Amino acid sequence: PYLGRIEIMGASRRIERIYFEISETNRAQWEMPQVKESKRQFIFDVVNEGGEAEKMELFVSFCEDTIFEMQIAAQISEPELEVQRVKFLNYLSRNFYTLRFLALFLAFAINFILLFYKVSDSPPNMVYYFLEESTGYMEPALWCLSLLHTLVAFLCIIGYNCLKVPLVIFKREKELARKLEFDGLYITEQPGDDDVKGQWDRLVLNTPSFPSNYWDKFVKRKVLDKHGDIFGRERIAELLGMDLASLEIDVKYQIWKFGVIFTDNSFLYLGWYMVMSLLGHYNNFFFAAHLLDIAMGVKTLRTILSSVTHNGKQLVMTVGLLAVVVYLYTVVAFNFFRKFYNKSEDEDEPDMKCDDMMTCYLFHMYVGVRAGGGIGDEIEDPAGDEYELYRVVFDITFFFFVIVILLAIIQGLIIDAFGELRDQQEQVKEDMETKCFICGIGSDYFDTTPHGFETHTLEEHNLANYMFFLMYLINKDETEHTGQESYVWKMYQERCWDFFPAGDCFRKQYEDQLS
Amino acid sequence: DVKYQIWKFGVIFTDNSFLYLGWYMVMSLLGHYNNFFFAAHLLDIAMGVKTLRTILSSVTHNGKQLVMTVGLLAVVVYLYTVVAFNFFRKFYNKSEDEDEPDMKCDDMMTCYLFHMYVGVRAGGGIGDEIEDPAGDEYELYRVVFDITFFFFVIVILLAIIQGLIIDAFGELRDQQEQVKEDMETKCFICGIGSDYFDTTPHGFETHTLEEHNLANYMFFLMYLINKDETEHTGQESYVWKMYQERCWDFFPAGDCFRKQYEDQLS
Ligand SMILES: Nc1ncnc2c1ncn2[C@@H]1O[C@H](CO)[C@@H](O)[C@H]1O
Ligand SMILES: Nc1ncnc2c1ncn2[C@@H]1O[C@H](CO)[C@@H](O)[C@H]1O
Ligand SMILES: [Zn+2]
Ligand SMILES: [Zn+2]
Repeated sequence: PYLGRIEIMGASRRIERIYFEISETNRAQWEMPQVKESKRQFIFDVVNEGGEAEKMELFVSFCEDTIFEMQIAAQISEPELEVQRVKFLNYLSRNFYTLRFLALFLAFAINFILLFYKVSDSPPNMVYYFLEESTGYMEPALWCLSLLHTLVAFLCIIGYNCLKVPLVIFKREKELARKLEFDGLYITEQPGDDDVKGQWDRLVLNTPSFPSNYWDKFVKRKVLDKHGDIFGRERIAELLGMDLASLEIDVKYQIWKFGVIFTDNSFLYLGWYMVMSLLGHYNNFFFAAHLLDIAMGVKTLRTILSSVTHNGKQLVMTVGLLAVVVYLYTVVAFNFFRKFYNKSEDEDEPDMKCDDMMTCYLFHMYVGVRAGGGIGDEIEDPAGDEYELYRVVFDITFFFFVIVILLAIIQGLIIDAFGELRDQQEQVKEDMETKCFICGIGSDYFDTTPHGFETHTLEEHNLANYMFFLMYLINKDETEHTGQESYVWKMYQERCWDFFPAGDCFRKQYEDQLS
Repeated sequence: DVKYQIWKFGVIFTDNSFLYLGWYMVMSLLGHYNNFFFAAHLLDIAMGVKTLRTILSSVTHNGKQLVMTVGLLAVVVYLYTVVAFNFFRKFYNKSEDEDEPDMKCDDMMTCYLFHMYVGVRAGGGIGDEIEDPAGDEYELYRVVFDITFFFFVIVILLAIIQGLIIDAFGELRDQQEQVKEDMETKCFICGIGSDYFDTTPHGFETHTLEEHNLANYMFFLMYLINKDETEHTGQESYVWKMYQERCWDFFPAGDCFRKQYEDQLS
């Protein structure tokens, strides 16, 4: 329950089993459903597209992100005016997803009332919009619901800022520190105005409080020691905003943080939500744009629309192909069959739909695509005409290429997206259940012993146990570290992932003595 | 035992098949009141014919996604209704009589019902059913409205349903083939693959029919249940005990008689 267990490739060039103590709070925060969902998403992504060379780097990054998430959750967990502010922000953070679902319900309730609007020239000749319902309570209900929806949108923004922004800032700072130390981006290379992220990150380097969310507070000293001899100690000190003379015994940071926040896509979406809610008080019918939130709210809707978005580039490109083909048909029509495009019953006033090239193209794109049999359903009958056979071929080819083939292509793209997503899911699951995540040894070897693979994955090579050991190392003092702990802590500090057992394990090393 | 009878009857009335048969009888009784109530017994073909049950399994495999995308269609049509009721109300006059106009979008709920009714069922969308926008100030806006309605609702939102049905067909086929492949490539009891047993000709067939037959295991289980505990022999009493404490460690897993005595047998 609390006894941890991992295996590492120790300094003795042999697999060594390490025992550590896990805490109940960390176990609960790891068993939390949101952390479980994040774990599932990470596993799916890495198994699907993450390569084997960078797999464990991605795993360690995910472990660090999870550790920071559980730290934030522990901070916000609830056991003068500053106490009120801290308590209120913690309440919004713990109930952020409840408020987001609450806002969705208020969007449906408002839009249901909006179905009772009526328009009339006379007041209840600029027209008048009013609610037509006999009960007499739905207008005050709509007013109260609109005010409540705006309030809930504001609370959702505040809760997001309190809850999810710290993780984004932490990830940005971690990536920047890694680039400074192990890459020398600004020290040696520097971006070329193509990396707007790097250009914006230039600001925070000189700030005294560059590492705030990231744990490593010694990053500036480490990069200074690593790059001083090569790039000038004085130059490095100037770039990093620190003075050497102080060691003989933040508006800029706020600007950079707010730039990252306003670049964040989820924050931009919530800001758009709030803006549209505010426009709702100007025109209640602007609350209909909050029904689009169902796609981002419902996981079922998100998965269903993933079929459309999987091949969206091909869908728009084949729409362009359809436009080109219809333009070619328009060229042929405007050059040869102009007489058949008279859409006027009145004989005195003809309405020629193909006497202008753009008019004919618009007519085609409008009616021919939406017609069941093509443009021949909408244009004049060619019976008993000189160009009867040519026009028949024209209509038949239009129907076959545009109505049949060019829409079967779209439907097949959607169906292929469905099938490909299903196959990706099944492939990820099969690989996960047939091969060990850490060492990569197949279940065939471990299955010689009954329940051998299950025991090995739950106990010997548990990725949860590896994350727990990582955070145990991070929490524990460097001086208090024991031998193996300091060894693996060092290889974590230089980002060397050779301590993870790959291709072998305790059983594969000591099978002769164990059995 | 009145309490036992009450509990038994509660379980019976909770049983789904018993509830279905009770509904069948109730509708048959209502048939004598109105013979046309006997039409509800034609729905029994789905539960009777295995072919029909398998065919309707394609619809029911993704039924949650089908109803959820129907709700998505409703939301999208509601958005189109909002846009129509706000901007293109003049095009929704469905009256040939000039003296009496029949405005289908002068009321919001009427316009939504009109959309849900005719626009979805129309071949080209709502533009097939509403007034022609030629020679109008909002001609291009209304053309974009109709084209987007046709593409999103008629094309994409029905291709989604058809693709869901087809994917259900394919997934059921793949599940069947996967189950069959696993069953014929691995032993049910011990889990050892057929590659080991196939060294001997017909080795896997002999092993599955004779050594590790699940039918034989069931027969032994019922033989133990029938036989007296006193009459049980040594191994029989041993396995009977581990059955009594629900311990399934007596089933051979990962090894068998051949894997144990291959050196002496061959
Ligand atoms: N190294 C691993 N650690 C944890 N689970 C693993 C590992 N390798 C495979 N799995 C699979 O992941 C699931 C539990 O996380 C199980 O299906 C298990 O077989
Ligand atoms: N342990 C088993 N007992 C019976 N049939 C098995 C077993 N393992 C696999 N099978 C397969 O089941 C079918 C017969 O029940 C055959 O295809 C056979 O190969
Ligand atoms: Zn392993
Ligand atoms: Zn067997």
